[PDB]
Amino acid sequence: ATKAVCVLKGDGPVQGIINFEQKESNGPVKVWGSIKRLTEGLHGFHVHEFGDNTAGCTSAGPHFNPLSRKHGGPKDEERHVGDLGNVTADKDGVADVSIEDSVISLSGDHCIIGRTLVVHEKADDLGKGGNEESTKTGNAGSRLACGVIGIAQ
Amino acid sequence: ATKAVCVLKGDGPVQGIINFEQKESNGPVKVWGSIKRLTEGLHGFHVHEFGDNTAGCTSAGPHFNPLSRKHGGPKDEERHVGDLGNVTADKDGVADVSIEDSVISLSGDHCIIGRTLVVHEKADDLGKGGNEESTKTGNAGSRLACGVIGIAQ
Ligand SMILES: [Cu+2]
Ligand SMILES: [Cu+2]
Ligand SMILES: [Zn+2]
Ligand SMILES: [Zn+2]
Repeated sequence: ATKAVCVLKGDGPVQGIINFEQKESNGPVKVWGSIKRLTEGLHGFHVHEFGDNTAGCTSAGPHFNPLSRKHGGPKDEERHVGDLGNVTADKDGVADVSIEDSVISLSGDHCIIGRTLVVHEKADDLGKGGNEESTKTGNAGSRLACGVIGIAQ
Repeated sequence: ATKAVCVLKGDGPVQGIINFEQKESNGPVKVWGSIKRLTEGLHGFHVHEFGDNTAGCTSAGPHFNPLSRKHGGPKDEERHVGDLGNVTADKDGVADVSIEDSVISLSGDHCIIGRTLVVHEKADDLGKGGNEESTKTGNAGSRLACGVIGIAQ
């Protein structure tokens, strides 16, 4: 079993802690935790390629996309490995994260350790937006908070 | 060449950016960077096991030691994988780091990606201090700043 943890922080008030657990196998990864001070509504949630936070969340690069596909939702056939969809913040700005994904991994190739998890400004349209940007970023907007995914015990 | 980067920050003014570069899977890793706001003198510099900073540098765990070896310096046969010795801060409190290590790696089992790089308050005795702590931590003291090592371009 492998565990990973990520502490999200940004230029503003958004902060949170997301845990990852991949039961003793190369099976699905369970992602869970919470993010606070988020505006009410949907927020794009993705794993970006670089675990470089030298210029904040901007240096994290594009979505992790080892297979060079187009952006999509988590349950779509075509998506970037790092496409985790949207998390939802309530009227209090708290987003409860509970995701189970079988595309990301905590080990080998589709490995997200040492990469950046980011929560966005707007909702991810899951590639259905009908414009150029939709198939790249899902039109999720700016990066509110991010963190480098590290190994945990 | 594989690259990684680490942004060091702590509950203090100590901060720095360290770059890692490894040409081949087997081969030395060059670590280059600089940290500032340090007190002039020697300061412990090690890779700790967990990339967990939920509780600051406190949650990074002990030195990365997959081989169950005792604490030492970079040139010692007997050393933890994460033992990078001392970093020297000058009168202005700036510590330039230019290390080449053959035990740490950005690939494989000794992989430091996703773990925490930490700069200590005191000098690291390189495990020659003659007491339990020396063979454990090198008596380097507090963790002033730290960061999770992530993938870079
Ligand atoms: Cu994103
Ligand atoms: Cu240490
Ligand atoms: Zn995407
Ligand atoms: Zn050590």
